[PDB]
Amino acid sequence: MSEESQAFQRQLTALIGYDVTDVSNVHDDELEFTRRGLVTPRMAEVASRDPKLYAMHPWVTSKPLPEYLWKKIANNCIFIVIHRSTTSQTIKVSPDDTPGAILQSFFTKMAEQDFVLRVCGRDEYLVGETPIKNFQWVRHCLKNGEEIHVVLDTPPDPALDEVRKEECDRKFRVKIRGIDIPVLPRNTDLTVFVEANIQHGQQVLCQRRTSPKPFTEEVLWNVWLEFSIKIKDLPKGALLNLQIYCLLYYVNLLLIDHRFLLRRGEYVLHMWQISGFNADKLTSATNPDKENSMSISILLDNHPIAAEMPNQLRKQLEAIIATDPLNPLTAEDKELLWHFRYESLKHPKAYPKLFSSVKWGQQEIVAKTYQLLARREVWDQSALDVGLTMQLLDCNFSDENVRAIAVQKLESLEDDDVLHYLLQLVQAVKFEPYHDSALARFLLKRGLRNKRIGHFLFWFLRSEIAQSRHYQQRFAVILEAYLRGCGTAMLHDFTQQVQVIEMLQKVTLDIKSLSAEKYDVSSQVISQLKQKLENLQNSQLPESFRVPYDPGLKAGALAIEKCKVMASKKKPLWLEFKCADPTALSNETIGIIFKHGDDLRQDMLILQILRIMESIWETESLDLCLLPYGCISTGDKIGMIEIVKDATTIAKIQQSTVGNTGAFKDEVLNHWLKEKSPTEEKFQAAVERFVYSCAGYCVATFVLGIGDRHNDNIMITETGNLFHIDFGHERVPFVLTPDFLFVMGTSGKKTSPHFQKFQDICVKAYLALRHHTNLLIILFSMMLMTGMPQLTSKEDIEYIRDALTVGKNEEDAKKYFLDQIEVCRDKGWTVQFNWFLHLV
Ligand SMILES: CN(C)c1nc2ccccc2n1-c1nc(N2CCOCC2)c2nc(CN3CCC(C(C)(C)O)CC3)n(C)c2n1
Repeated sequence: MSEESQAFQRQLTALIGYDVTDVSNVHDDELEFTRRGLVTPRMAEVASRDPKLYAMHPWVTSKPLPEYLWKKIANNCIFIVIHRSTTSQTIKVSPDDTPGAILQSFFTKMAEQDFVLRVCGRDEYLVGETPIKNFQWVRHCLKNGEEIHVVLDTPPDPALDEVRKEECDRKFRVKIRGIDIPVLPRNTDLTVFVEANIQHGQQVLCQRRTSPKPFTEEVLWNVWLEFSIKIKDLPKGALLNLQIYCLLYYVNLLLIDHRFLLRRGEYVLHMWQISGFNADKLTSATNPDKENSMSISILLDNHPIAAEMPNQLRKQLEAIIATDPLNPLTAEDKELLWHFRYESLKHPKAYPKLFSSVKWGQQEIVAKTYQLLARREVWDQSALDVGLTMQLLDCNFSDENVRAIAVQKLESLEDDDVLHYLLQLVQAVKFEPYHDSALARFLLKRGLRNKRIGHFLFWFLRSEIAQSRHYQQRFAVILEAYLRGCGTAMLHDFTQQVQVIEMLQKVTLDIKSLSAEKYDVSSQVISQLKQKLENLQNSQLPESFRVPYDPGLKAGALAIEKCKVMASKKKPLWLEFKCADPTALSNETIGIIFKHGDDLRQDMLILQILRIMESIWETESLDLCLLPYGCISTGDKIGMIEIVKDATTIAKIQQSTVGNTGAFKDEVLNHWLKEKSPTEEKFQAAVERFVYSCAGYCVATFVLGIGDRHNDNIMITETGNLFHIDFGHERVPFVLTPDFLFVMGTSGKKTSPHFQKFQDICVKAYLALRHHTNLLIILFSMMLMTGMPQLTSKEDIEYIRDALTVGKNEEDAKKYFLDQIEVCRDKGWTVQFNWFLHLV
């Protein structure tokens, strides 16, 4: 290859954080096959993208303006402040006017046609034929009561986005030779056997075990395990799952490879150890630590191509379909869906149940299933249902044709909605049997098609590549595919970002292992901090970089005087940058907190579900005033977090008035709000914001089953906006403490106008969510699988069914939630006080 060609690939590696030309852990060529296979989709999308629009990446939505944002326009007139040449002028614009038309009524109001409208201080643009009201930035301004400020400048040059050119009827059987681990303690004596499963979509087709034996550094069987199922009957994407029990180790092996070939030969598989069920148990990858890991040795020696329902049965069938996603299917249930297959096809909500009713261990039956998909008319014409689509992409479906129809239905998503679900789609890639998938190809295209999506795709993929041995190989290949298509402008941006984040990660760890647990910091700890940051500033760190959680904002130089270390346990950095954009309205800095560590992946998963819950309320015209702060995971137990300005912790508001207890005063919160309000009109508005945002997080947390939290984890702004934080960690349903209630004008057993408004808001919010029950359930279950440790599929998930009061009616549901509120009144400060004792 060329001298430049190798330096480029070395640049890719630095961005990816994994070398995809490095073949150290693989038993086949699938990863290299997939690199080639992604070239066409990549190239297809680069070719179809408009250079101008790709360069300006307008952030837009086809959804209608909510009632709460219509009420903020009372004259049918929106005001845009344009800035040019040190002179600024307000202008009256109609909500239906396009950017090109308002620019028209600009040059008119004077008494050359190549200027674009950019937001001041941000990398946002208003352009294309869209109504100004359909621009996100505009809607964001109307919601927070912000004036819309826009500067007139030159469109960014599409030249900068340029892309470099490309250069048997036999029963299946497996011999278990044995298992070898380099070392073991002595011991104590225990017993070990091997369990071989044939798995397709977590359904077990066949199972065979070995005879238990004494656990020693090498254990031999050399026995053939003959299964019932025939070689010809193996479905594509079926896993041979090998597990050792005493459950200690597991490893997976794809039985049919990426070329449709049956797997054959000797295999020495290095397995994964269980930590003293989860998407990591599905992985076809083998443990990269080849020296210290348990391994299993097996042998494979053994090609594909190439009447109306009666009424009472119809009701049982419909009852099946009505149930939630995670309700289990009996055998009779399954046989009903399968026999009545043609009826089931007329009910898009039955697709997940019907496809779990397929016997995938039988080739004739799989064959029928494909014929069934052949007439897709009803599925193709149906309204897009995201939660339904999401069910076909989870761990219960390994068939590429089933999964592909889900992806077909994704194709109709506007960028706005792809952002909403991006994180969850990226995680779903883990459930893909093969590295090259319709879903993987769909993430590629959407990312290549739009810079905002592309930006987040990059960080989502990079997070997993950095902390996951299970999926990093497959993600790294998809990221490389993305990077070769995004343009050199974006390659440059990413390169600037990565250099900064890694340097600051180095520092984050270097301070953390200069410090202990308060006690505590410490002038010395803060001196070493500034010292290290001084060495980076000069020299050398990048002049500027995009903020990974807010790609609109460009960060400038550190402000080293305001940087510091946080008094907490984990000793996170508090960093502040100047904004690099000189057209920015204010002088405010950009705060960022670097933390090691909790798991910031759990925070990302929750914040995303939180933004989903918001959009659900937006369709019903509800505004619960949530605050999903930017949070990105960088590496194992490490990442960045957006600093929310003028915000404090509820705990810190109690210890200002009181000290290092623990003795919680009811009036404190309300005094803090009043003290922090410049006028009384802003304090009333703040009490209003706190009623909605409190109602918002009570309902949201109760459903996600995270409702029981310490006051250190809750925050509030000076404008009254309450928000939960740190999601990577007697009882209570959620947190409504006497101090929250006091702000609502309630001391226990007393109702008030603000507290009645609260209950009313909670119920409306809660009942709106219940209409989305399937969606929330699938999202929730996916989060557990992809984001938490090994959990119980059966009991942990079940919480949210109770939380969402499945099967009940809006009357019982309204009662149920109201009771929960009462439970919080009766507990008062008791759970809170106990949390304080558990961290003392
Ligand atoms: C462990 N802590 C640091 C933490 N983990 C988090 C995980 C996810 C999200 C947030 C997490 N925080 C977190 N995130 C804070 N963010 C500031 C407001 O946006 C959001 C970020 C935060 N803030 C305080 C208290 N805080 C009081 C005011 C102080 C100052 C006067 C300089 O403004 C500065 C220090 N704690 C204890 C905080 N923990």
